[PDB]
Amino acid sequence: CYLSETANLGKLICIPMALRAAMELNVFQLISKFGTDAKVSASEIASKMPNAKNNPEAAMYLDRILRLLGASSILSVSTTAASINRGGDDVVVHEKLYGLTNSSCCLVPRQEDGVSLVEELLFTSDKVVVDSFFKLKCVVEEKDSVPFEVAHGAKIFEYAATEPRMNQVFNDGMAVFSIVVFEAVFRVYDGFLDMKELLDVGGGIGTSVSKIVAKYPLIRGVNFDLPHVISVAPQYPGVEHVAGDMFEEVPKGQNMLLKWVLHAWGDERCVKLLKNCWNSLPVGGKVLIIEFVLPNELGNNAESFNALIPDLLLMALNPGGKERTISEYDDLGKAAGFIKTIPIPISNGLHVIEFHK
Amino acid sequence: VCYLSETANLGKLICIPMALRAAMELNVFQLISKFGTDAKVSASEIASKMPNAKNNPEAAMYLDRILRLLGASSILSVSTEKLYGLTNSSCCLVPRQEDGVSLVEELLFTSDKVVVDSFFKLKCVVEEKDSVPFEVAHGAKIFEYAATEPRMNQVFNDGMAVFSIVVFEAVFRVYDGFLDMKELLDVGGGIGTSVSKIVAKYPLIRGVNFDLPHVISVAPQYPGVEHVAGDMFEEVPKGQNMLLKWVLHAWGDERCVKLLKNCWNSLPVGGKVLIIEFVLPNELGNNAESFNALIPDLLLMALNPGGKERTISEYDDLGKAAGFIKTIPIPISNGLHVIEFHK
Ligand SMILES: Nc1ncnc2c1ncn2[C@@H]1O[C@H](CSCC[C@H](N)C(=O)O)[C@@H](O)[C@H]1O
Ligand SMILES: Nc1ncnc2c1ncn2[C@@H]1O[C@H](CSCC[C@H](N)C(=O)O)[C@@H](O)[C@H]1O
Ligand SMILES: COc1cc2c(cc1O)[C@@H]1Cc3ccc(OC)c(O)c3CN1CC2
Ligand SMILES: COc1cc2c(cc1O)[C@@H]1Cc3ccc(OC)c(O)c3CN1CC2
Repeated sequence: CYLSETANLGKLICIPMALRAAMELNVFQLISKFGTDAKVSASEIASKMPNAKNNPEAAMYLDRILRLLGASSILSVSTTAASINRGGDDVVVHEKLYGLTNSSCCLVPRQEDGVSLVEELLFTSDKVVVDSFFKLKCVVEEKDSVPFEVAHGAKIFEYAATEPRMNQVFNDGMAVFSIVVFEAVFRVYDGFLDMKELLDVGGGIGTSVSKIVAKYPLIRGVNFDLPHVISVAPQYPGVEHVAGDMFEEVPKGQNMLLKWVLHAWGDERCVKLLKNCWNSLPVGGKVLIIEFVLPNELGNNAESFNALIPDLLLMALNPGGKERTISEYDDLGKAAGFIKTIPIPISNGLHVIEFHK
Repeated sequence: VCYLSETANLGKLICIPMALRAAMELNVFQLISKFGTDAKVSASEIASKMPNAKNNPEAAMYLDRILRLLGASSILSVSTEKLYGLTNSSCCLVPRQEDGVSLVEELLFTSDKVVVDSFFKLKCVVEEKDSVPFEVAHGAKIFEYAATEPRMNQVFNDGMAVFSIVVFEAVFRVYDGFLDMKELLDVGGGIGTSVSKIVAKYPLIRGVNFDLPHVISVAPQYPGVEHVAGDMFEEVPKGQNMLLKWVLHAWGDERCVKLLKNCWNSLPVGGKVLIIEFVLPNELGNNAESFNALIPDLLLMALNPGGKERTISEYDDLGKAAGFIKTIPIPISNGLHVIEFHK
C-alpha cells in the first residue's frame, strides 16, 4: 500500500547522505581502532572526535545517523547482557553497539597506505556531481544538452582548471581507486612483464603509472594529462610528467594505457584519440584499454552495477560519455587501424582490452 | 571481502535516488500507465509521448540508460529495446486517474535541492553545539526561508498536502473519533487539505485551518474550511477539538510543552487534541514501520532545531507536562498513529 512504499522510496535519498556524513566524521576508521570484532556505542565513537568534545548532545545526534546505517545493513547492530540487566525496569538504554560489515570494511583507510573506497565515493556524492544530477532530465528533453554544463556553465575538465577544490576531489577519487584496481590487474594480467616503456594517456596525477613502475622496475614510466592536473601532480619514482591535449598530439611511446578515458567520450572523439595514439606508437606496440565493460545481458550482479554506476555518472558529466560492450570497444579500435583485439577479464566486469598496432 | 564487489553495493546509493527524481520529473510512470496499468513498453514508445523530446533523435537512448538502472533496482520491471512495466512501488508514483494523488509531491520535496544542500552540512550537528544544518546551508531557519522563497514554499506545502490525502484515507479505515465533533481547529494545518478531507467525511464539522501568514495567503478555498493566520507559540484560537499532524516532530521538548499548553488553554473541559505522527518502534529493523520513522527523523535533524521522532512513552510525557490527563494511542498503518490527549 502507499504507507509501505513511503519507506521503500523515501529512504533512497537519506542513505547516501547519512553515509557521506559518517565518512566525513571518520566513523568507520574509529570503530576499526577498537579491534577485530569490535562493537561500540555512539558515545564511545564520539569520545574519539576532538571536534565534538564541548557538545553534550553529539553522541545522541551521531546515534541517529548510525541507526539508519544499521537498518540498511551497512553497520551490524547488537547489545549485551549487562545493558539489558544492570539498570533495572525503570532505566532505558537508548545506545546500541555498532560493528563493521563486508561493505563498511571497504571504508576503512588501510593501516599501511591509507587506501579505501572513501575518496571515490566522496567524489561521486560531491555537490559538483549531485548538482549535475539535478539537471539529468535535460539530456532527454534537449538535443545536445549536458547536465554538468546546465548546472555549472562550463564542461567538466575546463571547470576543473578554474576550481582547485573540485580538481583535488576528482584527482584524488581517481588516484586512490586506481590503486585498488591495479592490485586486481596485477593478480591476473602478465602483459607488462616484457615492456621497456609505458605512456599513460590521460593518466591523472600519475598514481597508476607509479604503481606499474614499482611492480615492473625495468619500465620507463611517462604520465600525460592536462596542464591543471600536471601542475598539482606529485613527484613519483620512475615517472616523467608531460602536459598537453590528447586530441591535438600524443607523445611518442613504445606502449600506451587508456584507463577510464574512452568512457567519457562519444565514438568520433574516441576514434580521433585512438588514431593519435596509433601515429605515436611503433609497429609491434600496443595500447591497453582499462574499463568496467557493460555485460552483453544485464542482471543482478556486481558486474552489471559496476558498469551502470559510471554509465549514469558519465551521462551527467560529459558529452557523449557512456559504458560499452566488448564488441563496441573492438569496433572503436578497428576503426582507428588497430588489429588483434584481446579482451582479458580481471574482476567483476573490470577488463584489460589489448589493441595491437 | 573484495573491493570490486563492494564498489557495486556502495556506488549505486547516490545514483538510484537521482535517476528516480529524473524519471518523476519526466512523468515516466504516468506515461507507462496511459498504455494500460499492465503494459510493458519501450523507451522509444515512452519518449514518443513527451512533446519536449520530439526534435531529439537521441532522447530514447538516454531515457533507456536512466530506466535500466531503475529496472535493476526493483522500481520498474524489465523484459525482452527492452520493455518496462510498473511494480508495486512505481504504481505509487502514478497520479491517480480520479484526483491526481500519489507519492510524487512528497518525494520531490525530500530530494529537493533545499533539503539535499542541508544534508551536505549534516556533520555540523555532531561537531558544533546548537548548529542546524539547514541554517548553516541557507542563512535562515526553514519557516523564515519559506516566507522569502516562493518556489520552496510551494514544493514544501504541496508535498505535505498530497501526502496528507493518502494518510487520512488510512486513518478513516480504522479511527472513528471524528464522529459527533462539531468543530475542529487544525494547528499548523498547512494549506488546509487535511481539514478539507475531514469535513468531506464528517459534514457537520465546522473546520478551521491555522498556519503562518506566508502559508495561509497561498492556500486554496476549500468547502467548509475557514483559514486563520497567526503564530502557534504566541496563542492558538479557541476550538472545541484540535489536530497537530507532523508539527510536534519538528520541535524540542520545551517548545512542544509551550505549544501544548497554548492548546490546553484554548480547549473546553472535555475537549481533545489529536497528535498524528509516525511513531518510533521499540526495536528497529529492515521494515516499513522502522523506515517510516527513521526517514523523517534524519530529515528533521537536518531541517529544524530540536526536531526528532518519538516513542509512545515520550509523547505521553509531553502531553502530561502540558496538563492533559488521558493518553489513548491508536495504531493506524506501518507506524502511523493517532494519539488522543484529553483535557
Ligand atoms: N584533452 C585531454 N588531454 C589529456 N588528458 C585529458 C584530456 N581531457 C581529459 N583528460 C584527462 O582524462 C582523465 C580522466 S579520469 C581517469 C584518470 C586516470 N587514467 C585513472 O584511471 O585514474 C583526467 O585526469 C582528465 O584531466
Ligand atoms: N509558529 C507557527 N505557527 C503556525 N504554524 C506554524 C508555525 N511554525 C511552523 N508552522 C507550520 O507547521 C506546518 C508543519 S508541516 C505539516 C503541515 C500539515 N499539518 C500536514 O500534516 O500536512 C507548516 O505548514 C508550517 O508553516
Ligand atoms: C562501480 O562504481 C564506480 C565505478 C567507476 C567510477 C565511480 C564509481 O563509484 C568512476 C566515475 C567517473 C566519473 C567521471 C570521470 O571522468 C570525468 C571518470 O573517469 C570516472 C571513472 N569511473 C570509473 C568507474
Ligand atoms: C516515510 O517517508 C517520509 C515520512 C515523512 C516525511 C517525509 C517522508 O519521505 C515528512 C518530512 C517532513 C520534513 C519537514 C517537516 O517540517 C519542517 C515536516 O513536517 C515533514 C513531515 N514528514 C512526515 C513524515
